[PDB]
Amino acid sequence: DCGKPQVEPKKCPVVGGCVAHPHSWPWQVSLRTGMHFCGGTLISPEWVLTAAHCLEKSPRPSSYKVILGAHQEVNLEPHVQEIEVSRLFLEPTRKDIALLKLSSPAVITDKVIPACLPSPNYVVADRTECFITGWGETQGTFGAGLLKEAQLPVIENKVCNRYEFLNGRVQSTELCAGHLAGGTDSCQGDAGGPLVCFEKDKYILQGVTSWGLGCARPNKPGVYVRVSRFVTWIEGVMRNN
Ligand SMILES: NCc1ccc(CNC(=O)[C@@H]2Cc3ccc(cc3)NC(=O)CCN3CCN(CCC(=O)Nc4ccc(cc4)C[C@@H](NS(=O)(=O)c4ccccc4)C(=O)N2)CC3)cc1
Repeated sequence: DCGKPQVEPKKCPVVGGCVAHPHSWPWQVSLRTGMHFCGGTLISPEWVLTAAHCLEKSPRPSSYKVILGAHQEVNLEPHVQEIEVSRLFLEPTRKDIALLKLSSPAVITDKVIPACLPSPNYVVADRTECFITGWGETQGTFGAGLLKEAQLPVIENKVCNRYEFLNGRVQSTELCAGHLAGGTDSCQGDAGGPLVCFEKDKYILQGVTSWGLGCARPNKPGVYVRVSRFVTWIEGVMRNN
């Protein structure tokens, strides 16, 4: 199954946001060199989707290991799965997304479950509230060392591209999300991680955390790779590899 967590997530009462209910984001992975540096999303037992820039340092699959089922970043709880990577696939048109093929398939449990993929070309609607998760910088917000989440509204690209916001920087193959007043956002260390949206009864991976003009700054929503524009490619890679 995909996108349905066995442990249900909770909304809040990553900069700002809140600590996630443990194991409520079971597709969240930690990409490591043993130091956490990026996030990723399990999309199938043997496939993880992340950001290409997370792999800029090394083109060798051996440089990387994936931690699945975690909540704590450092003291990795017992049942965590640590799997090596056998192959790296950078998106072929230099977009900031990549696939990692795991050496062995992750075992699906109550704490390790893949997120679902969207249909091709779907466009998350303006104002849709989605969630981002990760173990990255908190910029003086609490939660360091534990998996955090933030619920953010999508900002349609036409708006996001205005001078007041990102000023033409955003591609159709990207989406924007964030609270314009600032204070809550994904940040460095969350890159490559998921932006998921609840659709009917489960969570669909709609974005991959990519970049931003800072973190949690006013009028500067985060930019995510729009997964729906890469589903066909992803499917092809999975099928042929
Ligand atoms: N939710 C906020 C959030 C969440 C997670 C993260 C973590 N991710 C990064 O850290 C991110 C790494 C990176 C990603 C994509 C890249 C290059 C580099 N892609 C191309 O290389 C591909 C080639 N081009 C690049 C340029 N494109 C045009 C549009 C454009 O200009 N895009 C920008 C602008 C600025 C940057 C990157 C990209 C550099 C910093 N921004 S920052 O302000 O300095 C900063 C300071 C402190 C904290 C955060 C950010 C930035 O985000 N790097 C066209 C294609 C960051 C932020």
